[PDB]
Amino acid sequence: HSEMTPREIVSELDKHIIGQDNAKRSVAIALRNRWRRMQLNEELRHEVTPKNILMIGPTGVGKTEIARRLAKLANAPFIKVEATKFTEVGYVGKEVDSIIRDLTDAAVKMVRVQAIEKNRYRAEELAEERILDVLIPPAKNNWGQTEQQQEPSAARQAFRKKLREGQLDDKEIEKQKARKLKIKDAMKLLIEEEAAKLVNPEELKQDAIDAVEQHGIVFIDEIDKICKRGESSGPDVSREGVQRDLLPLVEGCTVSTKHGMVKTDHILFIASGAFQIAKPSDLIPELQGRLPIRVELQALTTSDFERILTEPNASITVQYKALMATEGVNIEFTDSGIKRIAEAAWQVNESTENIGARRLHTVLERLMEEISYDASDLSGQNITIDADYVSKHLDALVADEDLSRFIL
Amino acid sequence: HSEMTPREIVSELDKHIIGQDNAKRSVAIALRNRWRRMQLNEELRHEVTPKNILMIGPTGVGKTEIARRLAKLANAPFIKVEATKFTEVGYVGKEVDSIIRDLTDAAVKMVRVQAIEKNRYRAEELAEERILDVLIPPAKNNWGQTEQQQEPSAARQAFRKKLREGQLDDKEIEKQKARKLKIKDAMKLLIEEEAAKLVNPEELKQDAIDAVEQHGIVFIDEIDKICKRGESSGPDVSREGVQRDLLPLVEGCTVSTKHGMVKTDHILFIASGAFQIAKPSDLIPELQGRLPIRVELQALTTSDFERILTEPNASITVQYKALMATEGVNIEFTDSGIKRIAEAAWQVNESTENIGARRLHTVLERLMEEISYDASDLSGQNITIDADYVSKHLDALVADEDLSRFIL
Amino acid sequence: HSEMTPREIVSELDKHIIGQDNAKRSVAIALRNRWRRMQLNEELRHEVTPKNILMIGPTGVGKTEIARRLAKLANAPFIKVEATKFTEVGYVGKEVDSIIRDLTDAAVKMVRVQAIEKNRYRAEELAEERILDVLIPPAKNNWGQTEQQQEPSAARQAFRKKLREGQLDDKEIEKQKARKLKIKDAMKLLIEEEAAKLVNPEELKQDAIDAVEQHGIVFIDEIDKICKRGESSGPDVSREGVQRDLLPLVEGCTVSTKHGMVKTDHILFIASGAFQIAKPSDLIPELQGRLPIRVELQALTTSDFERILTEPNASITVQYKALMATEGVNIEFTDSGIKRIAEAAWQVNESTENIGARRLHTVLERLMEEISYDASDLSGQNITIDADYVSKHLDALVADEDLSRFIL
Amino acid sequence: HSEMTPREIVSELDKHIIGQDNAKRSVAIALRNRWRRMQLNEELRHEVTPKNILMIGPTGVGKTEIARRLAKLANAPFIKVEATKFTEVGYVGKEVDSIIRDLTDAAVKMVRVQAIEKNRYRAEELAEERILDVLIPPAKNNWGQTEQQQEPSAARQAFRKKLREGQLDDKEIEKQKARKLKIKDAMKLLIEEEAAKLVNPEELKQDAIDAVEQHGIVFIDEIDKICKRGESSGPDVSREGVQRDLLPLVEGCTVSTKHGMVKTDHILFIASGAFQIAKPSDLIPELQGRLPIRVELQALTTSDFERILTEPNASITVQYKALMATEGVNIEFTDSGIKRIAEAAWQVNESTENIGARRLHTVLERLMEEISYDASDLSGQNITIDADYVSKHLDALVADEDLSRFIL
Ligand SMILES: Nc1ncnc2c1ncn2[C@@H]1O[C@H](COP(=O)(O)OP(=O)(O)O)[C@@H](O)[C@H]1O
Ligand SMILES: Nc1ncnc2c1ncn2[C@@H]1O[C@H](COP(=O)(O)OP(=O)(O)O)[C@@H](O)[C@H]1O
Ligand SMILES: Nc1ncnc2c1ncn2[C@@H]1O[C@H](COP(=O)(O)OP(=O)(O)O)[C@@H](O)[C@H]1O
Ligand SMILES: Nc1ncnc2c1ncn2[C@@H]1O[C@H](COP(=O)(O)OP(=O)(O)O)[C@@H](O)[C@H]1O
Repeated sequence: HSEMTPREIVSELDKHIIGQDNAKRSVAIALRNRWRRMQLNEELRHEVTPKNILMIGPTGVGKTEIARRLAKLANAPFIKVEATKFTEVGYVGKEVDSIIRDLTDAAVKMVRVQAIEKNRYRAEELAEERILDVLIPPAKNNWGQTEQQQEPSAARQAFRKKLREGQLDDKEIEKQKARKLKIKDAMKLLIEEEAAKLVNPEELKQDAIDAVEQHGIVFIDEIDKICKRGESSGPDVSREGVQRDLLPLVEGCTVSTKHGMVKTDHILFIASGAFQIAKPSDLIPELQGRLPIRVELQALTTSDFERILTEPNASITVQYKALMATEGVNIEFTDSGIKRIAEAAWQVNESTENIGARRLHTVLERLMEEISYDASDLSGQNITIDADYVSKHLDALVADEDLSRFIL
Repeated sequence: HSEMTPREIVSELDKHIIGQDNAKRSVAIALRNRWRRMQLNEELRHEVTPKNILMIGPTGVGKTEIARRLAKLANAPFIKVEATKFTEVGYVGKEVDSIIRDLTDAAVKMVRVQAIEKNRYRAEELAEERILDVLIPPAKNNWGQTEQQQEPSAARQAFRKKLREGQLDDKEIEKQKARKLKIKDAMKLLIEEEAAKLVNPEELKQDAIDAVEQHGIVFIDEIDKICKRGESSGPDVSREGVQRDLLPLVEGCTVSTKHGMVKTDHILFIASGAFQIAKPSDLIPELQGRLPIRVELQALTTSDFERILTEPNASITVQYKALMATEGVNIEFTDSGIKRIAEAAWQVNESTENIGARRLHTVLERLMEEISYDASDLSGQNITIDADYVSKHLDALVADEDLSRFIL
Repeated sequence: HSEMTPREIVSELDKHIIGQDNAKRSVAIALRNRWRRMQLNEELRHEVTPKNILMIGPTGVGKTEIARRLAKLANAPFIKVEATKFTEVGYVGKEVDSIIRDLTDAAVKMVRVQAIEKNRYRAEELAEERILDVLIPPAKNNWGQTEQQQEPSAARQAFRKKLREGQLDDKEIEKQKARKLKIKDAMKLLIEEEAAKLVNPEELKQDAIDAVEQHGIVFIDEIDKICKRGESSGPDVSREGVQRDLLPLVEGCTVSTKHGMVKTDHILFIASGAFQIAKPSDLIPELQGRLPIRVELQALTTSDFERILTEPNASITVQYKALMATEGVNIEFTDSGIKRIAEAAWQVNESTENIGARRLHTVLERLMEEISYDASDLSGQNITIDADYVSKHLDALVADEDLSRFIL
Repeated sequence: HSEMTPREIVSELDKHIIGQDNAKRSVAIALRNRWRRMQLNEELRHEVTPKNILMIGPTGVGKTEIARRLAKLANAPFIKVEATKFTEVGYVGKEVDSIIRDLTDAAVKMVRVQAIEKNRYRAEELAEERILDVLIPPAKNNWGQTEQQQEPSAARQAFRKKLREGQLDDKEIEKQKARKLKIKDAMKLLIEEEAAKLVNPEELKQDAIDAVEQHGIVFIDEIDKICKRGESSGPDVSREGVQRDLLPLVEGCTVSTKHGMVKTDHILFIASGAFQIAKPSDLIPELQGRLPIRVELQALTTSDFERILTEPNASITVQYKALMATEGVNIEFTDSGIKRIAEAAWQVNESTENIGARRLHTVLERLMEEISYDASDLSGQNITIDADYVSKHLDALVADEDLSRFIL
């Protein structure tokens, strides 16, 4: 669908993810190819399959984010499954077909929500006619003048303009209704009925299928945790089993959904792994063939952290300012206050367990717990978060390691 | 169905698979036999059963491809199951019947889509009459001169000629419809509207059964993974269990599908293995019997790699050219460039893990990563991928083994 | 149902199975008894139960064949279950009731198919009247003369005789139809409608029950693999469990089928075993009581092989000739060519793993792979398969043992 | 239900079981108590519960037979479950509730078949009037002399007398029917047609519940196999688990059947064991309590064997005679022949494994194998099975032990 050049995609991604340009390019080329395919002929459209990608990189450095934003960019159905979820199917577990079912169910909860959008205007623009037709019961046989109807568009208008706020005035209208419920309510009930009658139920569910088959995006997390390891053998078979199980989905097959028969031949797969224990070459051969694209994502630096704190759109820092404004408080971070927040996050990560960027959210939240509570009682003020404030609210905690494993 | 001779079958198969002539003939004898059977009497038709085949060879050399093109060439329902998918059902898992079920759900998701092809002219011919009737509401009871309702085909033929792209003119027509609408919709609402009339149920779903029973092709990958190996015993009975479970399917039985009652007695089975650990004679007696045909496939050579790169119809190289064309970019591969692409693929396979022709897809794909991204900013150019280009892009990757286990 | 003397049964069996006369007599007496019972009085009909048989013999020597032919002789529902299938039910597995369910489902796919037989004549003899009544629309009020109707049996006949081949002529007829579909098609659609309206749906499914309860034949393969062994203990319980589980089915009980409540009191059971590890006396006592008949089947000799190759009806040799004729090739086996084919089969069996008669199919197929392919391009010829041809196509393979474990 | 005294019950039971008088009385006291209860007041009817019995004895001596004839003699629903059938549900398997379900599905497959007996005269009396009405279409509104529609019973009584075998005369009658047909069908189509009218649902299915609740008899074989043995502990809790699971059933509870809601509080339970390993006191306390009656059965003696051979009603010997008669063959057993048949049966049991009276069925059956096959070619003869015959046929088999473990 999208007509964005790979370069235009990366640009749009740059709005939510810092660095990891290579991984961006990789994900952009994949999208661009879905367009490139439709430009081909009958034959070549069956042959060319998705160029599935395998992202290799440490925890919390942007792999899922790149995927989510990529799908959210192409308004595509997106599902994220943790590969290891199926390790236990050997004894009893979710079937691997479920991935495509759940892909569909959210691809439905999606096409259905984005239906309430177009049917939220005309859904209540023809919903007024209802309430109005009982405030100015139309003439006995309107007079075809295409303007003789828009006549009250005098009397009529008056009720429309007075129905722009001052309503709540009890009435009665019409399985239609025929009841005598408030206008604030008639209006409400109406939102539904008129909206629904405007929604083609069959093409609705048939469209979710169209989505999954055409723009589906499955992100298999930690696929490296289902590769063979020199620790034992019993598990390896099941681990490997999950690979064989996943095989048809990425090779091309048909799964049964309670909304219809979906084909996976064109879903795009983004596999993810840390690959510290196993190596991509440890995936079964059939799978390595289906993951032609390989890209590494680098670990984040403190400079990366600083930027992630303020640069993205709706970055967590911006979000805080937004939320505090709701309370009437003007929050402001100084360059050093931010340099220092990032600094703390890197410290707990090096000091304890490295959880990537995720660490900024916990540090940031611990730092604002004070303001967050007081906010309301602090309305109309200009609170500034600088190096001092930061250092005064994190240092002690950050320095105390055992406490860090609990509180940050 | 097809009246093709084996020789013509192999020929047709040569358009997609390089080498593996013996497997080609094996699989071709199989198809021609289905024909040979229908040319027989009552008794002999029950007696004669498919000559199931056992393909023996290393990964990615054309086993599945051969079987997939065979299926495609006989418009036959095809399913590919991984044998170990059931080694776990001793603890829970998919029952082997699922195979015939899926081969049915896809033997349906097939007859259905191929009913949209046959009925794609009905809604845009003897059904586009919907808009034209609300455009020029036919005479009060047409007269009748077998050219009288073709007379207009002046006033009429004008609305049809003008209906070659000019729409978005809202009208209305007719649970038929009635509802007022446009044409980018009254027309499309008609696309499906008039179509579900010709396609019925007890024939569409009745025929799927007919297909599976008569032309079904099951490909059982890794059959060798469920033979007995001399390392333990507990897992062996599980393995042999899958063999016993599969027994009813290839010996002749009845399975229950939510579309009817399928009879497997004439499904063609192509089993597949590598047989490095086990040997076909490790299969249970009853299975070896039902697997009369044995054929080996050779490993691929660098020459086969060169040939696979360009000879097949819609070869990866050809597809690539096509895709870049979408960007207004003329890509070109010189004989030496291809010679080196194959060379690299062979190197990595020999130095790391051998994954057959699969390796070509990842090598080729990495080689092009750059052009694929810049394609949009190169429109109107003639990029040549020669030996130089190939070397500058793949040398360093292939040279570094650990790197290859990740990036190639 | 059948009125054949035990001796007449064995005779009819002799048409498909070589030797194993004792096992024949055993299976014949069992059938004959079902008749003998119905000749008894009210009381004695409940008392006399089936005389279940336990066939003891090496692999592939005719045990299943005798059973299949016995059932196919009495047009009885026949099911073959592998006893070990239920060993895993301990952890999760097919219930043993399934045996009687599946018995029923195929006893249905049976009574339903044999319904299309009687309703294939009158199904299309009253289906013509349909197509004809629109080619010679009957008089306005036919004139009751029982011959005044068979009048056109002038005009009328002409269309009938011209409807013996030259049809395909578009028409229209009548949820009836009322559509305007081709006669080649009207005719087709008609085959269904008229046929169906001719089938009593209730007595249909109620008859399958009647079949299973009255002529059911369950062949439990490898029951010896669920007897106790001096290898362990844990399994023995489950192994033995399967015996307790099977117990009610052969002792007399009621199972629930999705087509109705079926009673097993009169199904005939034929258990099968090799009994190399266990002995029949190792079955639990309750079971040994229900298997009053014991018969051994001898291993096959080369003389047995030679005869099995040409003597049965629709023997594999005959089948080949049949299939090759389809191609216009006259195939002929000389007495020595056959003596030699059998000789090879015995050799691979002694040399490698002995799979009984099954070995003839693989040898025979390997031997004809050449002709089978060329057939078409060999039309109109008289190909003879003698000792030379045979020896030239098998010797090398047979002599190479390791190759035999793969290719033969 | 039955008003039989214990003494009369035992008497009636003596017609099928040799010896085991104590078990007879135990089981007889049980039946008479059900009667005794209904002769009581409100309170005492809830309080008084079945006196469940625990039968103790070696295989095949009459435990089940006794319990089966008891059930049969009180036209009571009967089910026989093998206790270990649930020792595996700790990993999966049938829940103990299935017992009451099955005892219901058979308490149905019983009331249904016994509704075809009561209604087998209705379709061939007040329903055979269907054919006679199309034979002599009754007067335009019968007059009315309570002998006027009996007047014909001349023209009428002629069609009824002639309808004593003379049919195949096609007519038609009346979703009633209408469709033209024959009589080997209009008549039979009437058999069921008029019958489903008298039998209703909410009484037939309502009564099954009534039966089970009031007269249900559960026979739990091998109860001793789920007691605690001193070899391990893991399997013991599983065993004791089945005991706890069975507890609700014999203590009083409600189970859910797809036919209604069954109450077990008055189901009679007959548990069964051998008790060589465990002793009844190994059963859990709550179960011993609910198993108030304890009775032992003795092992059978050669004399019991002779007696079992001929005394019971429809004894195997009698059945045999009957079956051979079907062939026009008069079979005869002399006192010494029988003495030797029993002797042989005892020998094998003593020399190999003891399987009680069961052994008689297999010995007797082998002894007759020859006559059974040649029966048809011996019509009109008097074959005597004397001591000589017996010896010539069984001596060699019994003498060879290994042979007996297979053939006897
Ligand atoms: N490169 C990045 N740019 C912006 N935010 C990032 C980046 N890396 C991680 N994050 C933040 O950290 C969280 C970590 O999850 P995610 O980004 O999915 O990566 P991973 O899949 O490797 O754990 C995300 O919610 C995201 O907001
Ligand atoms: N002989 C061949 N000719 C053409 N393509 C081949 C050949 N062998 C392998 N391939 C390519 O490699 C992939 C490997 O899969 P496949 O051919 O099914 O073999 P395998 O069943 O051994 O995995 C396929 O996508 C196919 O396009
Ligand atoms: N005695 C025989 N006569 C004819 N064909 C036989 C005989 N024994 C085996 N066969 C052939 O070999 C195959 C072996 O299977 P089967 O006959 O079921 O015996 P088993 O159950 O012992 O394996 C059958 O399909 C049959 O065609
Ligand atoms: N005392 C007996 N009287 C008559 N028949 C008996 C007797 N004991 C055993 N049998 C026969 O042997 C078989 C053994 O089963 P059963 O009598 O139920 O005992 P068990 O419950 O110990 O197995 C039955 O078919 C029955 O006909």
